[PDB]
Amino acid sequence: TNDNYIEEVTAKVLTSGKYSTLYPPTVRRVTERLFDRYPPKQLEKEVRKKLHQAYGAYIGGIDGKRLEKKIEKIIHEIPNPTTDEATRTEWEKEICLKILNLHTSTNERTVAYDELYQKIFEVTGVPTSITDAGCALNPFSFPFFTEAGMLGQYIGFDLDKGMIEAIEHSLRTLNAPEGIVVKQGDILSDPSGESDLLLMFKLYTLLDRQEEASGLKILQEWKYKNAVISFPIKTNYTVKFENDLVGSDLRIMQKLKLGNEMYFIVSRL
Repeated sequence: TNDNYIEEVTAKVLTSGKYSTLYPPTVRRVTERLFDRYPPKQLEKEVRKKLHQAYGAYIGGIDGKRLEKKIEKIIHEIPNPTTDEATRTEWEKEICLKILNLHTSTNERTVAYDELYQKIFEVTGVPTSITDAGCALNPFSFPFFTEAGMLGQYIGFDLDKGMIEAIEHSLRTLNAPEGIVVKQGDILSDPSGESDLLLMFKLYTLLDRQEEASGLKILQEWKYKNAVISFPIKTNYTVKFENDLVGSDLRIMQKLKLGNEMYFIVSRL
């Protein structure tokens, strides 16, 4: 009956309409972390308390059907008549660039996609695959990392299943390559996995906010040839990260500044 409270509390948080479409393992993790330091009773109050704070941010505002409506309108407005490879490739970028302009996460990076992956791959080399943690609308970035040379598999994941379903239905409308895969996941709660190139765009601070010292732990647990970690330029939090690396056994291979974001390319060698 020790692990029951954890499962009962999490099931009660999930069955309710508020924190419904939220990756269940994420709910279990918070619940399992708070159970070690707060009384079994009234845990449901404090788990919800931390969901309103750290997890309420990307869950609030994102409406699954609403997102798909805006994306599906953008695709039908601009027509897709027969043309040349080069021109259709520029059309594919035009639409994907508008889709990226929808949510805040990828709005500011649209100026950089034109050459973001080209610049990242100069350092890391062309990866055989990309894992994109907390992907948001970044899967619609395939036109750019594809011309940059990455024709392998892309596995993007985020917390909201409503968003991810909208992305999957949208990607099929664009006749996207079968290698552009989206699923739901949480790099914080899911088991540590392997990758070639791991992308953590605007996630390190959010991760430390959701759970202390988690971001650095994840970078040491996950196996990857290289990993890209993005931070905004609100002028603070970026210095805290490069300070965290001093103690770890990780290495900064390159530090790139594109648009209004600083990208750190980290490696185990």
